[PDB]
Amino acid sequence: MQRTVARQVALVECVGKGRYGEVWRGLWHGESVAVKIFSSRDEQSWFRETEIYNTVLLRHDNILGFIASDMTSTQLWLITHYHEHGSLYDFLQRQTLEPHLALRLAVSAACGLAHLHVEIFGTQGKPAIAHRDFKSRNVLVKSNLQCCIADLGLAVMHSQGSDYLDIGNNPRVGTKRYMAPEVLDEQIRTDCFESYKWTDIWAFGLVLWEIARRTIVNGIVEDYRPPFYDVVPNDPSFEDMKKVVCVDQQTPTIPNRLAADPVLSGLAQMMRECWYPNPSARLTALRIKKTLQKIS
Ligand SMILES: c1ccc2c(-c3cnn4cc(-c5ccc(N6CCNCC6)cc5)cnc34)ccnc2c1
Repeated sequence: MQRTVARQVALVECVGKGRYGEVWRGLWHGESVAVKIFSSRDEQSWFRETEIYNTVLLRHDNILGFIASDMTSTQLWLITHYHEHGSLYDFLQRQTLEPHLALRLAVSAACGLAHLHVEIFGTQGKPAIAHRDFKSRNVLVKSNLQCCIADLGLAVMHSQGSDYLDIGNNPRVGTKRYMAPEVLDEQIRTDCFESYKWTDIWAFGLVLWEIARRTIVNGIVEDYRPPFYDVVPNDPSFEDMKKVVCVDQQTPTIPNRLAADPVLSGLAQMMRECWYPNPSARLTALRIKKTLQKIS
């Protein structure tokens, strides 16, 4: 029972606030936990995330660990492992990355996404899962400087066995800054599971860029900026993104000094292969994972 794990947790510090609700650092029997208190406008994300975490055997180093879910005037809680560095967004804000570290975050993030995407058969297996809101804010950085993916509120699942896409009822859509061209065009086939995987991949490419920008080479490193920082305002409208990504056919600038290296020459090419306009031309998460370790 998750009931009393919510009852004993003491809330100590609010480490995040937004339209999704709030995230707090909490103490439970000496150890630190994260407690996400959802906003009224995002109740359906709590439901979907509660269903998936209770229903799917998902535990993995590179996926945020689940502890409990509670309905504790009305308020919905999700209690999980706590990670001090916060999100990849937060980490990339303050820290610069040695090439080795850039690859470590990149590979571990790719492990998380591959694990989500790939169906594992058998009693201890899991259906194929697509995230649908992959972004640097929804990836945490652990103590060992490896990533793990969070926020399954919009996830969609599918088995090879039964072809009907398990979709929730959430009105929420993907974060606009990260939406693929086919989502902004509304040309995506919403009854095909592979489509949703291909939008995760697009978004993944954008996260690589964010890591790349913050990586040290020849003692050059840029300050943190989000993807498309040079073409859209802070909370880009769908229409702002539609114009940039579909009409103007823009993709983030690949550092014009991205190819003057061995280990970070490939990252540039891999970035390109997440951003192909035709979704089926894109690399799969498994192929990205493999390439990443293939080059260590
Ligand atoms: C998406 C992402 C995360 C979660 C989480 C979640 C789990 N852990 N965690 C930690 C932070 C966090 C901690 C500390 C900091 N700082 C300390 C270092 N300096 C920068 C500010 C910043 C951020 C935020 N969210 C979470 C729980 C539930 N749903 C999620 C959905």
